[PDB]
Amino acid sequence: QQVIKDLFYVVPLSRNCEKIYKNKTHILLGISPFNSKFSQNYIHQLIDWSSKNFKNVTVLLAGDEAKNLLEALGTPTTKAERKVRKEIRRHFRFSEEALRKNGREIDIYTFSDFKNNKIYNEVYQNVIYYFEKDEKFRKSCLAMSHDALSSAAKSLNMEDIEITDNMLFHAVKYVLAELPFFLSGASILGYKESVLAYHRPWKLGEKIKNSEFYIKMSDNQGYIILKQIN
Ligand SMILES: CCCC[C@H](O)CO
Repeated sequence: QQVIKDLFYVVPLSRNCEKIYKNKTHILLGISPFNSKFSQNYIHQLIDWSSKNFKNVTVLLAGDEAKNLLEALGTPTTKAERKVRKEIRRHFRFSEEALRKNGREIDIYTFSDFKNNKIYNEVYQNVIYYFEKDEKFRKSCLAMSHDALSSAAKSLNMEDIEITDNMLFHAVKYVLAELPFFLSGASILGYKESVLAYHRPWKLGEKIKNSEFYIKMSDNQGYIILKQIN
């Protein structure tokens, strides 16, 4: 079906991201936890479209720091850990279904699956260094934390909770743990090049692409926004 091939219109972060996208080497599908967008049918659309368009497809699920999102919203730690595991198992099941249907390898990971990967750890250490040492970079990281907390609360019916600094700093551990895949996902995984794909703009990525930080995306790493249009 060519309806499936055209299921999404692609908006690249940069012209470099567009070239990586048009190379079609690899797409990494970012599945956010505690986000109403990622229903079973949406995850199916993502993988159906990706399987018809890219040579290699990988799905990225949230790792352990996803519990920090729930904690910052009040959830006690063991209930939060339990709900993360249920959320991740749900994402995995829906992702596995669609990949199996497309005759694709079940290439699904969490961002916590790479603690013995040198690329992940070195990029993570760079992210932490500049979070601590560059207030400009820290401010952008905390804004990403705000976005993740706002989206979680709305999807869990908690827009009545004010978002404080200590909430932001607790949740930003989620942001820092996922960012190495924004910056170097292809090199972490072992592909020549890759685009991380998501449905919302990445404003910190726009600043990185404007040369505003010592933090850089890898030359073989891009970011694309997927939109659906009639
Ligand atoms: C599991 C990490 C999700 C990545 C998405 O782009 C949202 O951060």
